[PDB]
Amino acid sequence: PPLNFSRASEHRNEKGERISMINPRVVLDENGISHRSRYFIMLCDNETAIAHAKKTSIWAVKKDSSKRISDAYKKASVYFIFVAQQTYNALGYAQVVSDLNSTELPFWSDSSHAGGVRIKWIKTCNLFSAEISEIVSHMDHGSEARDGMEMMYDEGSRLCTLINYAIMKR
Repeated sequence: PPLNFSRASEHRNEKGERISMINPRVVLDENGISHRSRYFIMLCDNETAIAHAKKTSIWAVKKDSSKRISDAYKKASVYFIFVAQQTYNALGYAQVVSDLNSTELPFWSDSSHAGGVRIKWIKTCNLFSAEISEIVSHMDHGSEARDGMEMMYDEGSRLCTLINYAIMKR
């Protein structure tokens, strides 16, 4: 059954703090973000990039989102969720396990990237899920996700769950 995101900001605890629709024990800020686990989308339009990232566990972070990702990495556990740009196929998800390093940039990066990070793959795949595609398509206030943007806690948690389920559905 798909997760319904309607009325998300009305999920509140006794103190008036926003809480997750998936696990009410998780307290969120008014952007729907958790202080403890944070999620960013990577929209991949380059088959070479994802192939090398799945081989070497190195990713290139874009300049337009590097500052927010680096700040989050110092304060929280940070996860990247990888989605193919042209199909919204899920490609996997990983935890970021090093901060941005301009000297670790992979060969497939370009001048739009600020530095490379090491990641630890949790799941890898290449599968289409309708609900995944819907979450990505509405991630930016009903318009499509921007590459590198931070998503809400419930979007990140649900996407990981959907990837796990899609992999077992094989």
